[PDB]
Amino acid sequence: KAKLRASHTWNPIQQMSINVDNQFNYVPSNIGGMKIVYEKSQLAPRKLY
Amino acid sequence: GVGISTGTFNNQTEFKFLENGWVEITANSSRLVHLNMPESENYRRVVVNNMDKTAVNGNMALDDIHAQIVTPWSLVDANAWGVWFNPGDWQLIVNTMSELHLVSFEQEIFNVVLKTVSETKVYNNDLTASLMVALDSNNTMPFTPAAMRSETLGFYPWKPTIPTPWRYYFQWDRTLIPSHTGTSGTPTNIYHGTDPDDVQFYTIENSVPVHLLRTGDEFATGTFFFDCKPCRLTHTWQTNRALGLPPFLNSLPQSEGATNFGDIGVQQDKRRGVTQMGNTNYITEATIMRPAEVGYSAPYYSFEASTQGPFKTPIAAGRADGNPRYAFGRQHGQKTTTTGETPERFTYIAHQDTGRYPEGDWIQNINFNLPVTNDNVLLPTDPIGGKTGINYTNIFNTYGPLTALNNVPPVYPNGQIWDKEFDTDLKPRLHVNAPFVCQNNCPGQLFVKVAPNLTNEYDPDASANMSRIVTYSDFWWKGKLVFKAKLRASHTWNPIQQMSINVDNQFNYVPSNIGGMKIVYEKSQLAPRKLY
Amino acid sequence: GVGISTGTFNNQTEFKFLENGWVEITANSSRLVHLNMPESENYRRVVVNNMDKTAVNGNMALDDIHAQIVTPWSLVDANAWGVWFNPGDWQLIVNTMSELHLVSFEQEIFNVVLKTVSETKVYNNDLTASLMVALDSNNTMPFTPAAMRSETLGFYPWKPTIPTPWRYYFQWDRTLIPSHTGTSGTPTNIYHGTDPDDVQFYTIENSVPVHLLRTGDEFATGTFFFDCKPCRLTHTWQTNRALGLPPFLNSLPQSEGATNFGDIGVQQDKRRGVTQMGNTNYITEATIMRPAEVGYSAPYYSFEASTQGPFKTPIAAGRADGNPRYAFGRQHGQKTTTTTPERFTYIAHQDTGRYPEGDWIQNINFNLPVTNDNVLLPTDPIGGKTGINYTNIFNTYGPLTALNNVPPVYPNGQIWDKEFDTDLKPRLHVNAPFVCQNNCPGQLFVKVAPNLTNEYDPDASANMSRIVTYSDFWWKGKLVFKAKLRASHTWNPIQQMSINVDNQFNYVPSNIGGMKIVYEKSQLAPRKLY
Amino acid sequence: DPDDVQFYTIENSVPVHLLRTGDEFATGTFFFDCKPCRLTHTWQTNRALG
Amino acid sequence: GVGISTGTFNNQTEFKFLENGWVEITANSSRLVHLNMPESENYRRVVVNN
Repeated sequence: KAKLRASHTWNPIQQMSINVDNQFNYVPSNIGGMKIVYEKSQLAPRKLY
Repeated sequence: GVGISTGTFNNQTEFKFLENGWVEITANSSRLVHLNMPESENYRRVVVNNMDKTAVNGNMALDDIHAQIVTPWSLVDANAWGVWFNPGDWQLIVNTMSELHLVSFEQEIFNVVLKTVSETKVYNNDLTASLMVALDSNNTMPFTPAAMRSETLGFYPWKPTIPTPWRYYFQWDRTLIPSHTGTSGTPTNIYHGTDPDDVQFYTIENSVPVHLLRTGDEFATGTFFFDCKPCRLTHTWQTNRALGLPPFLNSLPQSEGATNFGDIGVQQDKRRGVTQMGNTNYITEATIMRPAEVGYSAPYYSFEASTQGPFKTPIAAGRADGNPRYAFGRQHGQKTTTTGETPERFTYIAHQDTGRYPEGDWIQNINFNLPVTNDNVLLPTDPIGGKTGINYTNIFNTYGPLTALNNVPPVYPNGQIWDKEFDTDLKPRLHVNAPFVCQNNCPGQLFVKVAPNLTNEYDPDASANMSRIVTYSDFWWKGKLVFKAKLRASHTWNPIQQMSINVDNQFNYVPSNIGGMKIVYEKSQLAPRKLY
Repeated sequence: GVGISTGTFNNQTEFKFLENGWVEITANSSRLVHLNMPESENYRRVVVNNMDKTAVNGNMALDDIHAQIVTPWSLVDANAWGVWFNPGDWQLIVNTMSELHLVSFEQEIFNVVLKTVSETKVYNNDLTASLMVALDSNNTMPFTPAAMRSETLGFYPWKPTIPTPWRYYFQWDRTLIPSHTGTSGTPTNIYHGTDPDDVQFYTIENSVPVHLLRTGDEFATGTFFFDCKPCRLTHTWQTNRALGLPPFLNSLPQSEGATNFGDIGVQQDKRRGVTQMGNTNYITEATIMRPAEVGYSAPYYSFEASTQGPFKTPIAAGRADGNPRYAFGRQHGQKTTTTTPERFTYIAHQDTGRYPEGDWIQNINFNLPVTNDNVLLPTDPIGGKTGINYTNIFNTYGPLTALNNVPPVYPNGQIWDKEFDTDLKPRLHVNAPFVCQNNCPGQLFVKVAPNLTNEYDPDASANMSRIVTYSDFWWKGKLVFKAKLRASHTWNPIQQMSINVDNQFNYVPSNIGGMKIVYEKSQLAPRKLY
Repeated sequence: DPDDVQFYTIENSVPVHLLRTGDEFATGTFFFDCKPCRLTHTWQTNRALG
Repeated sequence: GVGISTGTFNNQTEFKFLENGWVEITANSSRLVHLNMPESENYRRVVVNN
């Protein structure tokens, strides 16, 4: 059970995204080679005080 | 009462969630609008003619001939994405939604301050004169979206704004024969005035009931509920080559790496399939039958002439032709502390991936002898009409019944939201300049003017312009634009492209040390969609 | 009473006002119809082949080669504007109405009388033989509108009329390779024949029930009910240049005068706006983005060939090409007391046209004072032929095109037309303002029955011996329209149609009783596109 | 290009039934809404109209 | 179970005639489908380049 976020601030926040570097980590090779690479979990900033 | 306030400032973009994955996005917005009195109180027909620039041969595209009624009314136009959503809100919208309906739109004006100036300068509040406001609910006046000229309300809530002074096109007739530099004689370049069958001269005064607001009263625009179709925040990557079942690869690779390609194991002329080519045995990925045509070629940089002068043909989707280019000022994205009259510009290179690459076309004979000879193929390098630059793709149209197209994407912050459907008996299928096309009616324009503060001496008999006490207005506008939006789902193993802050774009989204700010353009259709 | 009328003659136009500015217009119309008996009683498969005129090199466009089934029947076709309105009511309609709906329609036949000739010529009545009447209610028969040939019923209420001898096309196959004057030899120009899969021979007797009317009875139609979309009696003037917000001027004119033009203050590369040109910084009225395209270029005077020979490509709009030209006779508006057709070309106010001599395409690089090699003008020979420029082969129809339905043409214009029974249907028909959504009213077919002699036998190869016979009958129809009254949104007046000093003598008859109906514009008032 | 990558897998996208020798799988009745396909052809070129 | 059949082969075409000149064509079809195991159990990404 999870809550959805809200855009509290003017600026955008960091988000996970496929780009030209990590593209082939998420699709199989030409002889069936797959892999799973680590993803960060706590991207968005939060106000502590 | 003068001393009692009449509203509340609001810019909160509320996100109210619903069952079945729908979200009611509620973009409140409000601005301070500064209005001076008109330069002249009279409607004035004006004709522009840059004959000096246009008469030079080869400068045909610089034709700026037009006739217009310069009007003593200012337009308050909130039809632009930057007026409503901030960069964080647009990040949330593009990354998490999938579709985006237009639901409702209303406005109001409150806290009207009216001021007069006397000579050093001394400012005094005027508690007697009033602001004139008019709402064209029936859309009797000509429709004039300010987004195309970059004169909507400013995007920063914390900076005052100004409304654009309204004007609209008269009729005119003009012909301009085209000519290249070094032609043998001056081409026909003349203005024929205006024909009497097409004359129209509208006025705010006789078209719309005008409301008068002193410093102590409000005006509220009622809710207008749209009928618009869903705008889609996902893009299609499939051209014609990637529709249907791929060919079966008999011999797959046996070692890793890019250099180890698979191979189809069957000779070209002994393959099995359907080809729409009735005199050849070759089944190839180019020749194989597909359901229909994704995208279409069009004559790029083609100008056609009509009664009112020459204009460019619009292309629905581009690859550079077709890709729109937006030029705009400090209110609408450029850095507020930059010095100079040069607008900042970008070209919106869309992800929609439907357009054509015109350097890769060719046409060849019906006989289809395979290693084609020079006489039997027309390449994009061959002249047309002896012109080495203008090859055949500049003339070539392939719009047909089998064409499929996507609507134009949103362009944040300068793009349009809604645009009125034409009055023709036959509609255009899409509009190149807005994602939504309001069909039956489309929200009423709000025109504003400072009422004439006449001097103690006045005579209608005089030929000179009426003398008025110098006067300007500051009024607070508020509007609320409601959207319904569907949240996306993860249909694939891989993650999708998502907007993110990074080290490169980090300083566009926070203010500079001297308080400057900018709003950098922003891709809308990020996630891929399955066309088939 | 046999000698007393079975119905009442009527031509009076009835206007009735409904709520909210709606109005109902009942165009009552009645005509006397004269009908001679058929030249032959049999259907004939006639083939036309003007090889003599076509065979000369360069007369490709003069191909009349076709086949048709010449029937013993005749058609009563009231599908034209002049049949239902006189100049006064059309003037009032086009000056006071903004929209026009086609609502309902009915016919009847009354006061039928049948006569025969004896031999000087002595004319006799025959109350025993019958007129043959049939209405194709189910639209089984081919739809053959007579307005295209100008063979509808006469527009004058008081003169007699005659119905068109009815015929329909029969499938043929033909090739005509084009040639120019000076081609090296005779081109291929032959008539193949007809194909077995496409043969279609209809007959009135087998398809529709035929009523055998005699004097003292009538045929009347149940009123047909249209559902067509409204035609609009107001033209739109705005091309793409006059769409959207104009630019603001930093220098308004300081004094009145024709030569005192206003001026934009900003340099063309330094302006603000949106242009659909990724690699060009100049913002101009030609280059600025517009919501869509108004009108479209199409290849003009282009002829395309299929199985049944070459034909001209129709164009939905025009600026001399594109605009329709009519050629009509005495029954349909020619000056009656004159002894060639009379002609006009409808230069309508609809606009949405193109001016081919002003178009050009230039290279994508857009070196702005464009050199010769980087622009293709309408002066350049395509294919080496100096008369054919690029606009002859140029099509700009696309997803962004917006067009207006064709004007009505008074008095010779057709009112309605039959929607094609293809799967994908055209957006408009270029020969009628209304298109029947599912069915049009049935075609009314008439014929005088065989008045045989005592000498008739079937085995004789000669045509059957028939007594000389004709018939005279009165046709009536009632067409109901519905329309919206216009409103004066605009300050200045509109171009209303009115009698002036030049055109005054066209409305009144001559001293010898002649008359004419001149052509009248339809979409007079202007209208917003936006 | 990374913005167009789409890797679909049958395991992650649909429920998968296991059938041993002795059981069935019955897809429910799917109902169409397609337009009528016509088993007749139109000979009339432009020249044959009117 | 193992030895109890779970369906009936059928390839009849049944023409049921309704009123007002309509015919409901019930096209049945049945095939014995042979299936080998996959060549390799991994999803593969293969480029053809001639």
